[PDB]
Amino acid sequence: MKNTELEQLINEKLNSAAISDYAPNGLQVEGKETVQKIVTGVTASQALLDEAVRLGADAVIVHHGYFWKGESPVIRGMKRNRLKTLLANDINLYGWHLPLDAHPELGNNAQLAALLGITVMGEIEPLVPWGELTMPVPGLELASWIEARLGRKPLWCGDTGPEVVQRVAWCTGGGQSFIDSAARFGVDAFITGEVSEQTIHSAREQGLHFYAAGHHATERGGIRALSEWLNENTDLDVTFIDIPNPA
Amino acid sequence: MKNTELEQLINEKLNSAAISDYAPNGLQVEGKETVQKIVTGVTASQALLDEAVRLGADAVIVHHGYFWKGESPVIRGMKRNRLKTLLANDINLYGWHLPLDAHPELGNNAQLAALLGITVMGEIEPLVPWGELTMPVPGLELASWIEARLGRKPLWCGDTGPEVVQRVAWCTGGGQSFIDSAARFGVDAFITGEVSEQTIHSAREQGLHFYAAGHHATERGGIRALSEWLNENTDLDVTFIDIPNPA
Amino acid sequence: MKNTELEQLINEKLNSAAISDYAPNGLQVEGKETVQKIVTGVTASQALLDEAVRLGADAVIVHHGYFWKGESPVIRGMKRNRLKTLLANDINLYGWHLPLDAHPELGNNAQLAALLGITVMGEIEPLVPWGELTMPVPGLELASWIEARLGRKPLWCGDTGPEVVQRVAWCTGGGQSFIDSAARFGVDAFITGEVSEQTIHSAREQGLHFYAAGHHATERGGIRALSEWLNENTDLDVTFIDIPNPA
Amino acid sequence: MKNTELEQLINEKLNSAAISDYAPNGLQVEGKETVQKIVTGVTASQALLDEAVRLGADAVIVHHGYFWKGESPVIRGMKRNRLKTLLANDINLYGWHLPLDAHPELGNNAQLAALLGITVMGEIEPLVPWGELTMPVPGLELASWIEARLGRKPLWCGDTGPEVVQRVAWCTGGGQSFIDSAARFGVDAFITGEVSEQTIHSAREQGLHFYAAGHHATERGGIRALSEWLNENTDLDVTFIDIPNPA
Amino acid sequence: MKNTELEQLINEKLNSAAISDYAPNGLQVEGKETVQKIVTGVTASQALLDEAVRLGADAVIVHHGYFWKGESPVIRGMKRNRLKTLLANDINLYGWHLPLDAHPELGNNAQLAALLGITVMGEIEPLVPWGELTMPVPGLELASWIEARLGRKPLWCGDTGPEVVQRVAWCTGGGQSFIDSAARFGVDAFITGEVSEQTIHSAREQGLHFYAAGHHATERGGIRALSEWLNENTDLDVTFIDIPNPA
Amino acid sequence: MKNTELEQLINEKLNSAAISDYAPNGLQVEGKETVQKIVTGVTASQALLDEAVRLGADAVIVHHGYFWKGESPVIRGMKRNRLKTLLANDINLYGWHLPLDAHPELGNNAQLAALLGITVMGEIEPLVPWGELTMPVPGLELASWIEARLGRKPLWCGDTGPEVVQRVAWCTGGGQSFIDSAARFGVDAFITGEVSEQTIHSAREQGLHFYAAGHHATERGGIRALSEWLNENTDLDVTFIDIPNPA
Ligand SMILES: [Mg+2]
Ligand SMILES: [Mg+2]
Ligand SMILES: [Mg+2]
Ligand SMILES: [Mg+2]
Ligand SMILES: [Mg+2]
Ligand SMILES: [Mg+2]
Ligand SMILES: [Mg+2]
Ligand SMILES: [Mg+2]
Ligand SMILES: [Mg+2]
Ligand SMILES: [Mg+2]
Ligand SMILES: [Mg+2]
Repeated sequence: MKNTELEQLINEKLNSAAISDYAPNGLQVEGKETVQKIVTGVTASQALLDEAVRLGADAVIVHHGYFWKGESPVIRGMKRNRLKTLLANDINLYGWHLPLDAHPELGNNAQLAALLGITVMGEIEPLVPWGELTMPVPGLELASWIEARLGRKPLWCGDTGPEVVQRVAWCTGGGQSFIDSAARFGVDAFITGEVSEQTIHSAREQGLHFYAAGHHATERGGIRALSEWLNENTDLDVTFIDIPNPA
Repeated sequence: MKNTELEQLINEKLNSAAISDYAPNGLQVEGKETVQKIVTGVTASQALLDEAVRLGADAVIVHHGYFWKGESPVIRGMKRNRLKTLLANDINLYGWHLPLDAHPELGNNAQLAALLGITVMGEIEPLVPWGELTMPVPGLELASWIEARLGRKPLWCGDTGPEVVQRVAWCTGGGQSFIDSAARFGVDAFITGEVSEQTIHSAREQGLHFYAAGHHATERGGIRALSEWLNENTDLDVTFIDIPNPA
Repeated sequence: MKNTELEQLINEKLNSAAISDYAPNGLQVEGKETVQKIVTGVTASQALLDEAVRLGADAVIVHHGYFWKGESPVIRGMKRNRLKTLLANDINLYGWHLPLDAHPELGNNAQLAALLGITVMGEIEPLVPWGELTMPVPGLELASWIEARLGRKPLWCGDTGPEVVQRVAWCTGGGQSFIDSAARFGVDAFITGEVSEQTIHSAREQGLHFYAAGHHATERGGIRALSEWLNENTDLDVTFIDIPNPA
Repeated sequence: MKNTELEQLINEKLNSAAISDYAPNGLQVEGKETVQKIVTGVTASQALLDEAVRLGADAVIVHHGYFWKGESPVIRGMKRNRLKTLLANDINLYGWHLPLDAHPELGNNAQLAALLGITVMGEIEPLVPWGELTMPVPGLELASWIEARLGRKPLWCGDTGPEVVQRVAWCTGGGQSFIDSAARFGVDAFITGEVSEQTIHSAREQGLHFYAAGHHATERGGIRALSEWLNENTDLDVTFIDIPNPA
Repeated sequence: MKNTELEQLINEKLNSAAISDYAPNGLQVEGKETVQKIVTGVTASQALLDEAVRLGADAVIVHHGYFWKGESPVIRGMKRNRLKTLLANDINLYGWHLPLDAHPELGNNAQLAALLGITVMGEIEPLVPWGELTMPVPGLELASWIEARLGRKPLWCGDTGPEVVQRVAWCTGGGQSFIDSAARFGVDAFITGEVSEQTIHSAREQGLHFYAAGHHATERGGIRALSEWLNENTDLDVTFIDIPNPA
Repeated sequence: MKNTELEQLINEKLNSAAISDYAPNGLQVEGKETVQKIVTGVTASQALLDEAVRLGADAVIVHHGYFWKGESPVIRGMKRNRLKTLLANDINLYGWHLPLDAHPELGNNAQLAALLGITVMGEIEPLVPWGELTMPVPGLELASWIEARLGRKPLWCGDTGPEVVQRVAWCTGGGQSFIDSAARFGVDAFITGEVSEQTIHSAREQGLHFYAAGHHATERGGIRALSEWLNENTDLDVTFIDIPNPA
């Protein structure tokens, strides 16, 4: 496949062109024209890049690439190491940020719901679906469940959360700021990846169970999902590598 | 003391005028004129408020108040309950954000340094001081040190940091975004309150020990220090109340 | 350093040659001659092996390697996957079994003692040290201490143990069979890693507190200290990786 | 019945003499010639023995008796108390080990298959049957079924096992070393009583669900079934006593 | 000692005369005047009486004797066999009920707290002391702790109890009716011997852990302690005998 | 149906006013007048009440209601929660105690006998029927059969009962005090729900097999049968709900 054909293929599968974002979606750094072996992971860290070079990948696809709004375009320190590892080896880098969080099937938000056992039912706002657990359980049990399914112990705050959690809303990664919107919609628990100082007061004062189950942990689902989608719908050789990040 | 007097007293001790901020610094909600019993804390949470009410406080002073830039001005949910507890009881709410982060004597950044045994020596950027531990220790020992001093286990990332940590930079609260700037300046360790997904790659790729010691935990120092200053320089009856927040 | 050189350095520090074993101690699978980066772990599993590859290790060092007496020589299944990862990448695999259980300073046994707060005072038999807890406590209290220090709830049988445990014998890993020898010597508790059906009768009928604290959990001690020893005594770059194992 | 007659009766029903074992099968300790009341249990522990004395038994029959190969012959400590209790009271001790594991009808392996709802279909190796659950289920439901049926929560490692378990191999007691042969055979799960450190690597790297269901827990079926068969086929009064053992 | 002397001596030690009871406390069935050898136990069942005869005792002392309020006076069945064994052999039968449950030193309630490691701190109601575990633990562990100290697995209902148990109330024997009084006083656990249908709802709806640890299991303590007290304070020969009872 | 009419219908089918009881039989807490949907169960616990609320029930009928003789009338803790749920939602509570144990067709005693396979042949006293198993069996087998039909392992004491059980007497619930009455009449076994310390002695000394099969497990039959009887003879929608209770 040509690198530009692959950009167009996933752009169309994820209705990318239609979504405003904090960074460029699609081909971020151009490499050789022909793409046959693909390495993907949550973030284009130096460590993922090093696996793509070790594996002889032609392209790398991630949910967090470079060139974020507000960033300095200067190329030094980390940025110089990353771009040189890509450019010298002719590796194509693609990033799909909000389109891969939102897709109904392959997105981070839909995959978390499948992994945690939540029946999606509607959407509170663009990146915040809500639904119900198919097996309603107490706040403590839900924490252990999230810990067993993502393999990471979440920050659980449920000082004033309901006795049993049924209705839930969530947003993967750094979606702590949607907690009020979810509490205002009416839920039993709100789940996200990161947490901030104010997030705790929102859970306490609004009567809900809150979980920060990890930015990286809650965001392996979509890129892994898109990687499967590529292996089943093309002849590409796509390998998804989960490189652990505590955050 | 009069409410407007107290405002001008603390505004001048913290050179507040000369500091751009994300929210109004000073008297945020006007209550009775005469102030004598003051309750303070890290954030004007409903819980700190109900303590002010139980203690028959005339004013509450915090580091995190209301009216953050970009916030919806409508008064509903939590803002209604909070503002009603203050206006109905004639309690003055005062808040100081960045000026209480930076003051060289009473600020959260100077009080963390005192607490962890760091000799301040310069400033990399306005909210980010640098200095040297008085007793250099290996990354593991500094993590245990931070946890004993703050009473909270920090997230520590030292995959690629020096054998012994001597030079340190820091920013209390959510200053994770200052990590690359500390890296370019040159430090063995960077400490702040919260953590983001990109912060972990900044720690590994630039070879430094990183600690996320908690937003609330790294921010009890300054408003506690200011409360002492008030009890020591005025006849005001000030009680600092620490309400645990895991974030 | 030269792979054969690193083999002689550790053999001599651990007095390996003078100790008969169930498997070869030293370089078990040869790789590239020049070793500078090493990854270590309790067991040369496929998981550790994959982390060694990913981090560009030239050698892997473990407490449990391959070629155990009685095992079939044929290379198939897990053996084939494991040997290939090592051989295709020129990675040296070394292992030290009994020699790393027993070394007075760096061994598994002496390191468990320091972690648990036991003053070593002697040995009942070659892999069975004896000593006393610096702070004597009841059986139940000791169970929570071992759980807190090792990060794993131990199986505790104390149906007939003394009211306070002071004198203790122990043997990391699969040493449940040394319990009768410990009882005849005279101790209040026996601690090991695994448990067997007969172990519980031994505990009960001989009046001691028995603890099965984890084969893996009790054997991260030696390999991690041996890794600290190499970083402090050579210029090799050694990283210990703990890959959790329930047993 | 005459003590030696009962020996011969059970030796024949179980085809004992044709199975090489690690300890003597049959009458291990002679007692009064005339047998009428018999107490049975998993292991000839001091507790079962004291029970047989209290009930006035003339014999005891167990799965685990004495005299294992390589054990010291000397009679001291536990052996002295156990042998004294039997000899002073003229109580006959019988033990059948591998024969009582294997009998197609009354054996521990067949009894466990019946308890867990597994249709026996063949034999992988002598002590390791295989079959299919009459009701296939995911690995978590099976952990719960085993825990419900055995009365003990098993250790369940299934991080890489199939979504639904149907084909199963098992060996009661200490059969962990048989897991690799079951993998080669091709099964979705392997169940045994104990666990060892290498067993967890075998489950993960070969993709199967593994369960250490308890050594004593998985071995009550056989001696209990034998006890039932004697009450149905002789005029003997045989009682089975389950004396709890968590291993 | 004269039988009437021994009665007077235990009455005063236990402050018996000043306690209303459901049966006569003291000498219930008179026998020979001179008492030298005494056998004791929880209940004057036929099995106990029979040991008294075999052992040639002059007297038997229990916690549960005869003549309970409400009982038929007619002497037939069990009562005839029991009374014949005592009268024909001239054996004295003494029984102390509530006095032996309540004595602060020798009573069933004080002996259970010492067996279980509880520091007695006061009394909720006449037969229900309250106290704190010197080693607080979760409800599951306390269950295992009760099992091991008593030698019998208790029924543990802890669906809604606290995460850690510290304050506890108890009443040996059939004291399940006191669970609501304990819940009203404020406790993390209530322990007794028997259980009733309603006892479970009290536990669940009042948020405490409940344990039915055995009527007989929890009442060996008092009569055994009075037995050691007689042996230490007189020249009598008293043997306490535990005859197992499941309830 | 009108609430006072339903009361009447069941009072007459169970000949209730004729039976004197420990609590009022019939409508115990009046609710809305029109009843159409009804939830039933063994005891009016908070848990059944909350189900009745979830399900929109107009009435709840149980075997155990409130207002037992001797109980305090005050409404607090548990009674307040329960009564508030009923009264605030206008749910009628009806309860029938002894008339629901005794009815020849629908009662707990007759329904247990149909379940267990016993032909009822007459009665010893009011709540204690007697009969014979259609298939006589040893007491061990009877234990296993009771466990299979009721779903709970019973306590079986058969130390001294007949080799085979044929004639049986039984009382569901707390009927242990009837065991001496069954023995004098002449039976092989006596079956009830709960057990008490003295019941074990009655069993041993009177030579009968005794089974405590569970107060809750033996009392589902009646209210379940009454609920079917209401669905078949009225237009009411009745749902019997089993809320497990181990006692
Ligand atoms: Mg995202
Ligand atoms: Mg801040
Ligand atoms: Mg700040
Ligand atoms: Mg080992
Ligand atoms: Mg070892
Ligand atoms: Mg075995
Ligand atoms: Mg076996
Ligand atoms: Mg009693
Ligand atoms: Mg009592
Ligand atoms: Mg009843
Ligand atoms: Mg009843």
